[PDB]
Amino acid sequence: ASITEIKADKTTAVANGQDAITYTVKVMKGDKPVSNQEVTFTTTLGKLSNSTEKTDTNGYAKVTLTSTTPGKSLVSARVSDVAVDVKAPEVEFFTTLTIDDGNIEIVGTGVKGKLPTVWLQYGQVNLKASGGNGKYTWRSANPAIASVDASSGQVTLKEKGTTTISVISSDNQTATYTIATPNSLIVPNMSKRVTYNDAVNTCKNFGGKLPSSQNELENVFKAWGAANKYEYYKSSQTIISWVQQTAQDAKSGVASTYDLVKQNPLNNIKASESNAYATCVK
Repeated sequence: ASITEIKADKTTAVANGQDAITYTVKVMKGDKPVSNQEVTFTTTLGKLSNSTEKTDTNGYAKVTLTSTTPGKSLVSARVSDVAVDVKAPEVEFFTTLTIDDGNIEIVGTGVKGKLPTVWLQYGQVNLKASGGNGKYTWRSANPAIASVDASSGQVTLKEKGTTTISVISSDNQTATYTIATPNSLIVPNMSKRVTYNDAVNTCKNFGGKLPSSQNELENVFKAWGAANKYEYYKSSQTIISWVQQTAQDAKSGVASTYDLVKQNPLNNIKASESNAYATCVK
């Protein structure tokens, strides 16, 4: 005789044409349920499992809704032989939450691509998510390896290892990106310039080695750009760093350097003086 209940098990769903919202109506005649009553449903958006359904011996009728496009959806039901629709609670479908992992942005240069496999320690990249209701919250499974700003999606690489960065949207979805273990980690020691020999020892104590050449650090700049574009090194106007001596450099007491801020590869720098910073490669 009349629909006295019209519920939806959830008010949000993914527009993948599979995530379904189930609507349940109850037909009653006073304190008595109406069994085998035909109910017809209609929607303003999406696909209904069936346009018509018959109630149970308990007066209940059920149907599901899915959608391939995002947007608000309004389902209505009516007692078959009567032309008076009853509106159900409004629901919303949202695009699949995704992390644009092929366009990870290098914060210092704006270059977009895959995550570099050579990491300037504390280098930063921006991860972009899309889909869901647009309200994102980020997290890292292991902040020791890499941390992420919960609101911006900006990641800071810290130590060699593999972890995952996840983003969740408030419509209740989750997307994740896995950070692969890097081949090398670059660690500039900015507290003081040191002699070449002191740089050698510092790298050894850090369990690493001096850059093998200007080429090794040039590739670092190639991937990250000027180091002082990153929060951690913003106070440095120069990160001139020692590179391993060639046989000839050793013989003459000099070494070459490469500057992670200014590039500027130099040679014939007196090694016994504190002419550069110790940058370790781990």
